[PDB]
Amino acid sequence: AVSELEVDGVVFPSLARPPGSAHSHFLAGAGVRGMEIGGNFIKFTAIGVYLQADAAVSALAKKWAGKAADELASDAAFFRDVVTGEFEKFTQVTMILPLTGAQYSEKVTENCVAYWKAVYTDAEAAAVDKFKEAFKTETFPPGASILFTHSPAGVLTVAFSKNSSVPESGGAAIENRPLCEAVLESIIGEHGVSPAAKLSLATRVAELLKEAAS
Amino acid sequence: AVSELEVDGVVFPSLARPPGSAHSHFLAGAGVRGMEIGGNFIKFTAIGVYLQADAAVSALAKKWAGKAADELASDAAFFRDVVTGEFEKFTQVTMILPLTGAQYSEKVTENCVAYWKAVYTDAEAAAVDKFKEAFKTETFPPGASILFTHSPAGVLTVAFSKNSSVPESGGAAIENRPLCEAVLESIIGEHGVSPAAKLSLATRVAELLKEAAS
Repeated sequence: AVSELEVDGVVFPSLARPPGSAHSHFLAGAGVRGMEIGGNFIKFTAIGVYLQADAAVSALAKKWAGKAADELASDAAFFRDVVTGEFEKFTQVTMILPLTGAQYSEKVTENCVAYWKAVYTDAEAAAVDKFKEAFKTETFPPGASILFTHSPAGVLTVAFSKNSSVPESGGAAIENRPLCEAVLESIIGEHGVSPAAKLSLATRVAELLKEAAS
Repeated sequence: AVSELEVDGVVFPSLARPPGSAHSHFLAGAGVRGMEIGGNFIKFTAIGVYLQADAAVSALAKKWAGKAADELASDAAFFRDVVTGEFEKFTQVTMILPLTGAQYSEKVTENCVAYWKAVYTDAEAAAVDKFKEAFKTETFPPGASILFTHSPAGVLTVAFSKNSSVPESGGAAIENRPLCEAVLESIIGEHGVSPAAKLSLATRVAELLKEAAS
């Protein structure tokens, strides 16, 4: 089934074919990402979350079938299950405000870094280095998108999309399951950077799970 | 290394990550689809042809290395080798003059099955109707793009892009070598709709094989 959603101006297609992926993805959820400055919620980006067209839902249904929107929303194990699921995920980050690749890299990376510090090998450091070198000569105006593909393997594909042409390569694919998962968890995790996305996601997947029961 | 190509407004990235593909592709060449009408020369389409980054150069290099761009542009066998090669290709079709899903579908359908008419196994008829239906309810204003991915064995992945978002799916992949190859040969083949794209292609690929050949 599944519908297309519009966050701010950004329009997210219902069914998609991501770069670096052989399968179609359905729009699982979408929502604004912003900051709290001076007691005001400034919107920075619009995030869309896509899941593998049939792998996901079948996979989720085993622990989450029957459960409702609020129930799924109130459970961290759910969002960790979609983050870690044995299927392809995809994330679209479209800009409302302008960001630079350096700053973006800087604190999607530094928090993964910090956490891994607390418990972080050389594979992690290398993956991070490839990530930010992928990002530091780039610019993102309003409308510019970042396309993240999270393959079931831990391979992270990075594409960029100003305008309507083919997504442009962000470099070589980065094969590091911790970073690949972490990029997505920064969004949907427990201290997920976009609560709106999580709510939408939970609601829609709930609907899809009930619909299976013919 | 390659360069970005601008074609009446449409920007083609030098290094792309197409949907349906694990690999990066390099912009092999790009040019308009044009046609003489009355007073002037009307631009219909802007087409970009991409080849699998690592593999294309290697596969083409032993029949066509050393050979000059002159020689390539002149010989149809070369373009047959690009169409037929054991590497994956990608092509982007960008409007900049409004067309329908229908209009384009049947743009390509007959000519293939005209060829197939004379020299037509069901698999082609079925594939043709899956293609046709994959397009039927879509509409392409100026700026919109069709994104075709051709795997080595001839499975065709279709996507659409009217913005900076992740490409929207055109449905299930179409597995048929004749049609998959036909879609690209319609562009760079003997009766190839865009001569300019071939010229560009020969020019760039020649320098690439020289570069890579020692």
